[PDB]
Amino acid sequence: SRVAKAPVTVPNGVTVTQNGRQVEVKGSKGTLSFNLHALVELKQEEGKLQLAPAKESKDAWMQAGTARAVLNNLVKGVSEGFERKLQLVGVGYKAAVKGTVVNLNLGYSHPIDYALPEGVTAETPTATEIILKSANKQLLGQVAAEIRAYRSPEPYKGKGVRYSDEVILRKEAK
RNA sequence: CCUCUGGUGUACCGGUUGUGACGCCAGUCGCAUCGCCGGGUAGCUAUGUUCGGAAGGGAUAACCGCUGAAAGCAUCUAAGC
Repeated sequence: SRVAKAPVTVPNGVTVTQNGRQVEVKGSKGTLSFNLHALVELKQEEGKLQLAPAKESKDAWMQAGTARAVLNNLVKGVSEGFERKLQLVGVGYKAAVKGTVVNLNLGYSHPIDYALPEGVTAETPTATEIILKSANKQLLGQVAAEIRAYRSPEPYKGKGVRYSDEVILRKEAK
C-alpha cells in the first residue's frame, strides 16, 4: 500500500475541515467535498496529512490508498486545477463557445449545443481546438468524454474529435 | 358512426298475366314464392365516412465510459458516479 503510506502536503491557502464522515476542502478555486469510508481514518498534523487503516485488513489498506489518491487530486484541483485541451480534426468541422453553451458543427445536419455543467469553463483559441478548465478532475473528464462521444475518432482517416495526448489506431482500406 | 356512395327494406307507391268474387259497366279486393316486374321512407348495415397505434418520463440488457486502489504502473470497480 505504497500510495496509502505516501502522505500529502497542503500547499498553504487551501484548508481542510472534517466534520463527521464528511470532509470539506476550501480553496481559491472553490469548495469541494468528499465522503470518508468507515475503515480508513485521517489525521492532520502540520501541513502534512496522514491516512491509515483503522484495522490491518487488506480492504482497509486499499480504501486508505484510494482515499489518499482522491484527496491528493482534490488538493491539486483546488490549488491549481486541470485542463483537457480537446482537439477536433476534420474538414468543415468547427466549434465555438457562447456563454455556458458550446456550439459544435461536426458534419451532422443539425448543430449540437452542449450545456457545460456548473463548475467547468471552456475557451476556444481556434475553431479546431477547445480548452476545458476545471477544479474537479472527475467532472472535467466526464464532460470531456461526453463531448468526444458526439464524434469520436475514426480509424481510416482520423476524422472526429480526438485527445491530443492519445494514440489513434490507423487502418488502410483494402 | 350513417352526413355522403350503395345494399336490404313481405305494414310505402306504381305497371302487368291467369282466375274467382263484389247484381252489371266503371271501380276494387282474394289467390298464384311479396304471383311477377320497376322504384323506395326510417332502421340495420360495408364495399361508405371519421378517428387510433402518440409523443414523453424512470430503471435497465449487451455495450461504451469517468475517477480510482488492490498491485507506485495499468485498469469501467473493490469505494463513488
